[PDB]
Parts: sequence; C-alpha cells; structure tokens
Amino acid sequence: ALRTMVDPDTCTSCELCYDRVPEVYKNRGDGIAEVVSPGPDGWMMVPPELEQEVKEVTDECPSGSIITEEV
Ligand code: SF4
Repeated sequence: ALRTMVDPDTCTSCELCYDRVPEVYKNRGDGIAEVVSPGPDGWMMVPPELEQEVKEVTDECPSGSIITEEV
C-alpha cells in the first residue's frame, strides 16, 4: 500500500499537489500543502486508484516537500 505526507518546512505553496490531487492534498489555509487526512505521525494512506497520481505529484513537487513510500 501507499502512504504520503507533506513537509511544511520546505513547501513553497506552488499549489500543484492540492490542485491536481484534491483527494489527497489540500491548502492548509496559508498556501502550504497538507494531506487531507493525516494520522498522528502525519502520514495519509492513499487509495489504490490514486497511487499513480500521488507518485506523479511526488516527482513533480518543485521543493521535494512531498514524501511518499510503499508500506
Ligand atoms: S507540490 Fe510541493 S511545493 Fe507545491 S504546494 Fe504541494 S507540497 Fe508545496
């Protein structure tokens, strides 16, 4: 399965991730991206139909702020 998070420390608020994949990411309020549904650790499990989309924005994020991994 796939899980993803956003590092707010490095996000440049380019709006790419939560414009492309609103199912996974959202504008936290001030332009910084955040997963729509994080756990205590901050990770969000990605629905299988959204895996390829999540992997794409992970590579496309200009600031390397999106962290994604297989679990
Ligand atoms: S794509 Fe990266 S830099 Fe752009 S809003 Fe999302 S996390 Fe921030």
